Amino acid sequence: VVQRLFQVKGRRVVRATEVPVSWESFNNGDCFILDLGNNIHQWCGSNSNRYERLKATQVSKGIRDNERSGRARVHVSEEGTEPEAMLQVLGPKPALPAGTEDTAKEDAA
Ligand SMILES: [Ca+2]
Repeated sequence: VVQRLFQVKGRRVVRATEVPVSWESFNNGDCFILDLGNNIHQWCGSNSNRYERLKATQVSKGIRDNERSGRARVHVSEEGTEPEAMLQVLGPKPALPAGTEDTAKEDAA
């Protein structure tokens, strides 16, 4: 059973990092990829930036094309439009926190 969650965060340096499969991983300032195998859920918070939304597409389509040999379908959603399939895995959505600053220019990135 494939269930993975990626946090997609940054501005000039955007990274996708695997995090625990939980609503507690989400915030409204980043994008998240909930990978369910033959379906990949691309979710972006209201305060996600354009570079995160772009990279979320690259990651979801890269899983689809490179890991799943094109077989999977990517579905785009946002807060309040989550597909039933997402809620079946994560449970009902709680109130979500804000993100943190994306730029960390002096820190190893
Ligand atoms: Ca962000």
